[PDB]
Amino acid sequence: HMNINKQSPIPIYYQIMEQLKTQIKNGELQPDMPLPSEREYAEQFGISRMTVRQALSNLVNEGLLYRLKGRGTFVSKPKMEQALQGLTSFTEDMKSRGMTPGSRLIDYQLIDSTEELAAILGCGHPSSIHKITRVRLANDIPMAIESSHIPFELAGELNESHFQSSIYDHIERYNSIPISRAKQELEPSAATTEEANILGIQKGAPVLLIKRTTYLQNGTAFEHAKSVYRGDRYTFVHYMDRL
Amino acid sequence: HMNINKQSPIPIYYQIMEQLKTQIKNGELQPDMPLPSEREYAEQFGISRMTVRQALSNLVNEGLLYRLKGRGTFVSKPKMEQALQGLTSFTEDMKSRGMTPGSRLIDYQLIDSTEELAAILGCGHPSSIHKITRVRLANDIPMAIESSHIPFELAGELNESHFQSSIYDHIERYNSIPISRAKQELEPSAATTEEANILGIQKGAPVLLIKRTTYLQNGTAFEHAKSVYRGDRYTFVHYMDR
Ligand SMILES: N[C@@H]1[C@@H](O)[C@H](O)[C@@H](COP(=O)(O)O)O[C@@H]1O
Ligand SMILES: N[C@@H]1[C@@H](O)[C@H](O)[C@@H](COP(=O)(O)O)O[C@@H]1O
Repeated sequence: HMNINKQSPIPIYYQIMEQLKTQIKNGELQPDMPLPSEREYAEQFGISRMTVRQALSNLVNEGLLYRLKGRGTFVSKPKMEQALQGLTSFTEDMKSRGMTPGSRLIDYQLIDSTEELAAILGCGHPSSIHKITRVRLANDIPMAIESSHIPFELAGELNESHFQSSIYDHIERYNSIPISRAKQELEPSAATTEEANILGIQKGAPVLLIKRTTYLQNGTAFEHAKSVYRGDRYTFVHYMDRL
Repeated sequence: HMNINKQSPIPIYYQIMEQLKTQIKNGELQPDMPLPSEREYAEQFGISRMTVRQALSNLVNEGLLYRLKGRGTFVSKPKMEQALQGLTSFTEDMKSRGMTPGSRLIDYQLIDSTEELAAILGCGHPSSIHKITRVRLANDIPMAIESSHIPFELAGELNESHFQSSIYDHIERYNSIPISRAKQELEPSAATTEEANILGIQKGAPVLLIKRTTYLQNGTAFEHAKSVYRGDRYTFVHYMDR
């Protein structure tokens, strides 16, 4: 199934870890069928069982796999439940679940309003708009890519210390008005080459494409954001009623 | 670029229609850009413009393309906005959009409860559970595949006429109580070969996978459902507050 090249300078255990990772990334491994045994892998490739064991144990310690006594070794399927109706920040979302939020700046641009953005935000035109594009990390694992358009006057000058923490925190502080309401539009999608590369997932893997338009308590729109969320680590939850 | 085969029994305009359809299907030509002109198509394939015009006009009449004056012909992107917070039936969703809801039965089985299903539904074990798997149609265009699990006692015996109609309407009538509340779980997915073939979309095309547990006004769960919705024809909407 996988491919081991003994002539390569990459150690065999490392090859196994990487190829199993690539297999989980590619969907090639069912999540609750057991992995091939140490024996099966070792015989298949003509390598030591201890080499196989080294790889599998490392993967367990990285949480990508888990052992069930008497049943074998299984692919981990960690998925966070994300509530759709509570208006929150990524930073709030992560801290609530005891994980450390982070960000890496993909791109920052101050841009001229378009008439389309101006219609969405109800902001001036012509005006200047922050365009803040970040990958959002949970314990240094990329979870999403978000591109947030915010009218300049609702945020003022921004620097790397804003980008590396919570934009919503800054928005409330800077405007002295809390964040109160949003509208979101959800669409399933396949990760583009670039999205996959930044997210560490396979090209074309399932992502949820989300557009959010977010409002201050005085009813001013301060954000129009377009984001892609990793399908493989998220479950989006909401409720419904007749009203 | 398309592949026109003039030795084929299939008429050229029909090829153009089908290959354009396939191209839209496979997301191969941008929805914001205008198609190549009548002339460009004709000159590329060494065919008559009138053949091209026949194919494009047909596709306009089918609503797959549209003509913007002076700018060109464009790929239509019919989106239907689906509100996530309002508990409704497919039948209700369509009617309120002035469209005709239909269903095609994929499979019906009356099945034994499992400890897993009984936990979800709070139903009896062992008991019988309806398992109703249908294609849901909007004016004869497939929109979703749904597999609904419903405890026998909350629905009684069902036949093909129930399947072709609204299950939710039956449920409220049978139980003399309104359908009141639900929890849904959402995740994006790629359409399986089977899901794609039934939905008329490309293998691997984006779909929304949705699990619904649905409750009657008295707190009784009556449905556990697993569905896939075509990503291309839906926009799911909800609101948020603090
Ligand atoms: N999907 C939203 C984004 O639309 C928003 O821009 C972000 C701000 O998060 P933070 O305040 O941590 O910068 O929160 C969520 O993730
Ligand atoms: N997603 C829901 C399904 O979970 C539900 O089973 C169906 C019933 O629709 P109907 O009453 O038309 O049969 O409505 C929607 O489509």
